[PDB]
Parts: sequence; structure tokens; C-alpha cells
Amino acid sequence: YELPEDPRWELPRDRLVLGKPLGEGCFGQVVLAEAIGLDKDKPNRVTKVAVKMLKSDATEKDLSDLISEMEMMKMIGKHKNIINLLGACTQDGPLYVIVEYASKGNLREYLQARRPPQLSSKDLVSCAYQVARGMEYLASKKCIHRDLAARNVLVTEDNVMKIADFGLYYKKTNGRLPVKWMAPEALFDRIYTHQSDVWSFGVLLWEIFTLGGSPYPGVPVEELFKLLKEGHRMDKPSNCTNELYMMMRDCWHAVPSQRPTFKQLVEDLDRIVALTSNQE
Ligand SMILES: *CCC(=O)Nc1cccc(C)c1Nc1ncc(OCc2c(Cl)c(OC)cc(OC)c2Cl)cn1
Repeated sequence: YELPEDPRWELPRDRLVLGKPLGEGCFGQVVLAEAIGLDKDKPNRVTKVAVKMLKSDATEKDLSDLISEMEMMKMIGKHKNIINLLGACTQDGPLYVIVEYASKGNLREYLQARRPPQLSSKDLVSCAYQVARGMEYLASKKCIHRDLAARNVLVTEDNVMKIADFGLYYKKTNGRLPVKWMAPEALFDRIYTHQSDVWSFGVLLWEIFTLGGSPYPGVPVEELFKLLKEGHRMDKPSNCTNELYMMMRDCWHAVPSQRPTFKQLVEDLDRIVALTSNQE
């Protein structure tokens, strides 16, 4: 196979120093690495980056999957609250797609690790605000995520929330059961919209305020379907205000057209971040 070069995105292969693999626990073959001179002005600067590449046993679908993902990230463009495309190696060897490094891992591990054996209320609302700003931006570029959860948000060395894997039965993965994040129309009718991501955002808010708890406590997966059809929703977590719980319930409206938009959620969360104190 032969790829076209975009000199804007192309990094010479000897500027990339590959490091430790991540393996199962991230989608596809991902390698931590160091890119040398990623800004032309600062060619002696080294930047930490993540690299996606193909396995040894990769099919023709796998190659095209990695090319479509890379191209979709160009279409979408840059936001501080998404994992940004930084560059690619397309020419004198296999396909590398190079993205931003998030030193503190996924949001679920970050929240779990900072449980009392720490985060203020403002940190947690500021986290939800940043995840909302990322999703508002992705929505504006017509990008439906289809698997929004804390595990698919990453955290940088400066505690910036970056949405991950946006350019892509009830059995476990990591050990996660995705169905718990799916809107009813997605679960029952295989329908995915921007409104289905707002449902999943509701479950992500619940994740943030329980410091990375399992959604629907004490509910077996077998009887979760019946409970949703009955109109059951998760109850309010204790580290959470009535305003923020009213926001969750609004995200979990049974009719997708009656849920708030990410634009609407960013406006409300902008206000709540200012009203929330750094001692509360
Ligand atoms: C899998 C999530 C996680 O916990 N990652 C992790 C684990 C231990 C240490 C570190 C530093 C990280 N951070 C990290 N993992 C992956 C990553 O980028 C993955 C990626 C890629 Cl390669 C991609 O290429 C097309 C597109 C993405 O989303 C748009 C993502 Cl998230 C960055 N940092």
C-alpha cells in the first residue's frame, strides 16, 4: 500500500523515539513515545506523545480503520478538551498516527486513585465542565462518540480532561459492561445520535460524583433492560447538589428530543463552576 503525504502532518520517522507498549486496556496497538522538534520554531524540544499503529496480523479493514480514524481527526480539528492529532508517519515504513500524551491516564483511574483511603467539589464540576466543552465541540463537527464514559476521558499532567476514541451482547471488556452507558434507543433500536451521547454524559456525571463508581448499584445486568423500560434512573450520589442531579435526570429523559444539548450543558456547568467554592 502507498499513502499520500500531507507535509502539515508528516513527521520524519527518526524524530520519533518509541517507548513502552500499553496493550489491552487501550483500543488497538498503542505505544508511548517521544517526538523531537514537533514545533518547527523549537526543533531541540522533545514532546511526550501516544502512537497508534497496526499489529503484525493486521487485515485490510484494520489498515483502513486506522486511516479513517486519522483523517476524521483532521476533519474535526483541534480543541484543548479532546485528544488532538499532532502528526503521522505515512511513507518509508508502516502507518504511525501520533496523538497527545495524557500522563495521568483515564478519568476513572484518576478519580478512583484520589478517593479517601484528593478532589474538591470545584475540581469535580470543573471536570464535568471540561468533558462538556470537549463533547460540545465534537457535536458541532457532527461527531457522535457512541461510548462516552470516564474510561474514555484521559487526564494530562495539567489535569486537563481530554475526550478519547472519538474517531471510531452484555459481556465484559478492563471488566467494564458498556450497556450501562447506552441510551435506551441505542440499547433497544441500535440508534445513536448526539442525544444518546448526552445520555452517556449523564452516566459520566454520575461517575465523576461517585469518584469512579459502577453505575446502577445492586442491579444485575439481566434485569437492567426491564428497569430502564419501567423508567428507573440512578439515585443521587451524596457528593452532589440537587442542581447537578436535576442535570443528570434531564440527560436521562426517555425521549431523546427532550434531553438538553451539550451547548446547554456547558452554559449551566459554566455557571455552577463559578457558584461552587474551592472549600465546598
Ligand atoms: C487507555 C487509557 C489510559 O489509561 N492510558 C494511559 C495509561 C498509562 C499511562 C498513560 C500515560 C496513559 N495515557 C495515554 N494513553 C493513551 C493515549 O492515546 C491513545 C489514543 C490514540 Cl493512540 C489515538 O490515536 C489515533 C487516538 C486517541 O483518541 C482520539 C487516543 Cl486516546 C494517550 N495517553
